[PDB]
Amino acid sequence: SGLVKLGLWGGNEGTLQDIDGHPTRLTKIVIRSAHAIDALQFDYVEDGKTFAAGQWGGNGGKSDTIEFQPGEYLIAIKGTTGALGAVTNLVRSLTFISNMRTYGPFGLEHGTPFSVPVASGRIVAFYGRFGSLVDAFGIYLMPY
Amino acid sequence: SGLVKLGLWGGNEGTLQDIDGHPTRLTKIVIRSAHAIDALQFDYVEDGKTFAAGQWGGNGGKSDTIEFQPGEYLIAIKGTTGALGAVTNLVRSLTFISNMRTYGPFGLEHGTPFSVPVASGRIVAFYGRFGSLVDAFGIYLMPY
Amino acid sequence: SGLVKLGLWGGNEGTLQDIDGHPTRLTKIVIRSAHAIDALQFDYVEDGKTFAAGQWGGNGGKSDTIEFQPGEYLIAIKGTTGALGAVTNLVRSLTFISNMRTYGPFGLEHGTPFSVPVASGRIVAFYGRFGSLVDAFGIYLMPY
Amino acid sequence: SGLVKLGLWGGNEGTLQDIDGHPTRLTKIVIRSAHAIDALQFDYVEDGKTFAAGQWGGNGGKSDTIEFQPGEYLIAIKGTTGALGAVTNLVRSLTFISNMRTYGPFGLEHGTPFSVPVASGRIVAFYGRFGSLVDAFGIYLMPY
Ligand SMILES: OC[C@H]1O[C@H](O)[C@@H](O)[C@@H](O)[C@@H]1O
Ligand SMILES: OC[C@H]1O[C@H](O)[C@@H](O)[C@@H](O)[C@@H]1O
Ligand SMILES: OC[C@H]1O[C@H](O)[C@@H](O)[C@@H](O)[C@@H]1O
Ligand SMILES: OC[C@H]1O[C@H](O)[C@@H](O)[C@@H](O)[C@@H]1O
Ligand SMILES: OC[C@H]1O[C@H](O)[C@@H](O)[C@@H](O)[C@@H]1O
Ligand SMILES: OC[C@H]1O[C@H](O)[C@@H](O)[C@@H](O)[C@@H]1O
Ligand SMILES: OC[C@H]1O[C@H](O)[C@@H](O)[C@@H](O)[C@@H]1O
Ligand SMILES: OC[C@H]1O[C@H](O)[C@@H](O)[C@@H](O)[C@@H]1O
Repeated sequence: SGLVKLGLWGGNEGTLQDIDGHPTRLTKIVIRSAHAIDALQFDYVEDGKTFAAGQWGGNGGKSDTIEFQPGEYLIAIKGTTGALGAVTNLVRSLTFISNMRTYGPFGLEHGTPFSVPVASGRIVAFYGRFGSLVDAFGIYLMPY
Repeated sequence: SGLVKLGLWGGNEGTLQDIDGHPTRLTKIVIRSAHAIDALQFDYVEDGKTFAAGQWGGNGGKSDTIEFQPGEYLIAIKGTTGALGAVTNLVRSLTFISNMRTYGPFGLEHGTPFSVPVASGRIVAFYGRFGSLVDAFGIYLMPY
Repeated sequence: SGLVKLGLWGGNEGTLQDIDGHPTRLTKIVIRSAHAIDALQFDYVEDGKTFAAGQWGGNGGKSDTIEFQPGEYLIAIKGTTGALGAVTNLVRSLTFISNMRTYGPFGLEHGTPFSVPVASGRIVAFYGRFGSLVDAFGIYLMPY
Repeated sequence: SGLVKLGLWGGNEGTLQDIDGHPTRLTKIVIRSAHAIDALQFDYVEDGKTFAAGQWGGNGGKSDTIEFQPGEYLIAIKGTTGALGAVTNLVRSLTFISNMRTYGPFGLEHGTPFSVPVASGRIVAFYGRFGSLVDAFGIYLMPY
């Protein structure tokens, strides 16, 4: 693997979903959100071929697409976790900050904050726990 | 060099302090704290030799020592940042969770939280910004 | 920076040439050769952008181009070192073996052999020593 | 794992033997040898605890022990593979070069040479194929 794997942020419900590969570049994120984060889908590169992970989560909210340009990469992720309805603890919001611009916040910023500023490294993939929504979230990082 | 470097959590004052080496094992932390985190000092192993980083920060508060046992390693770090006195934003508290027990809280766990749960990897060193207190804090992780 | 760097195979003359980047994928090699290896040039990907390293070496011999397909990567490299003309020790031949086919031999496979079979990892870049020919050769590998 | 794994050098007989761990430091090698390399055993450090790998191979030849000092690490390995008796291809000799001294050659230098000079990295463990002798040999390297 040889990735640093951070997580999980969020609760214990839903079902664990994870990659089966060796990503070296994150190229695309499709995120569904509204009052919380509904679903995650992302594309990564491995040995020059592009693979799609997800979609993980439900079909609620509205969709937003992040297509990273060549030379663009994530330098930080922020979010919040907390209650919604009957769910004790899930991912309420996510913000993706690249070296060129900020994407988000997606969802609504309620609950306990978290933040992952990256001084040296590359974010290449994600994992989490998912049901009809994103119960929990985690990150794969590669040394730079 | 092949480490993922996360940070900084906290403010922009004090002075940057950082390691000059290639750590593969964190063996000891000495932390001074009271209402905030006053100072950090830690030992790491490189090529079988033990090196001391720090002390970074002042001589206020009280001292606590964490000596990791063989087979003991950090699985998560928590903290809070915020104002103290005349300082706009510094590290108010830190908690270190190993696979055997929890160390802390050091400081006071009020203010804005951050958290770094490690699903796969090893925390091997730290860096930050320091004056008479710990202005900012960061972490080095190795893939596992 | 988080790469394993193997080398050098060959002699001590010519001039050191090396990359200035963080490669994650080798996409192309252009090699000039005849009785020895005359020059090396290769393309790699970093943050989704393609960068060209080299050409290192002279304009003798004949050119061959290796363009790796998506999903194609090197699993082994072979070569030989030895004398040519007035040069005490240089790279006489190189063979590049991918998971799909074998490229070469380039040069002449006489002299002292070396071999780098990769059980787990990825070859992402090269370096060496160069004058009018390839005096010496080395390899960058990434954990897989 | 997050190690670069090189190999195998040697033949296809014997039985594959390999580590079940995440070594970060090689501390000791015990090698049995005579006309070829008979067996390998080595100690490594993981999360500050010492683990013994092997012994792999038979009980022939004579034993030699390499105990690395703090601050001592391997910078290169050399060897030869080839026939002995009824064995078509096995490991005939090995030499271990540290930043302080050279250990070996062990065995007898017959057959096809190989060499692994390390410009950047650390050798932390080995694997191979083994019967009554060392049929084949491989190396684990960590980025530095
Ligand atoms: O964000 C959670 C939830 O928010 C809103 O109620 C709707 O858009 C749903 O489709 C969505 O699942
Ligand atoms: O995603 C929110 C919610 O989705 C579904 O209802 C179930 O899988 C729950 O376990 C989960 O908490
Ligand atoms: O921790 C910051 C600061 O907190 C309080 O003001 C006192 O207890 C000091 O000893 C300490 O330096
Ligand atoms: O550490 C708290 C404080 O210490 C010193 O007074 C200076 O370095 C300041 O810049 C810093 O904010
Ligand atoms: O390859 C080294 C050298 O080999 C021969 O001398 C010739 O074919 C040259 O074209 C070439 O430069
Ligand atoms: O490359 C072969 C030869 O090329 C040039 O003449 C010089 O750089 C030499 O040092 C080198 O040995
Ligand atoms: O080295 C292979 C072989 O060499 C010699 O014949 C003896 O020392 C044996 O014990 C050993 O197995
Ligand atoms: O190690 C040399 C030899 O040992 C044993 O005889 C068997 O396991 C063989 O397969 C192997 O080739």
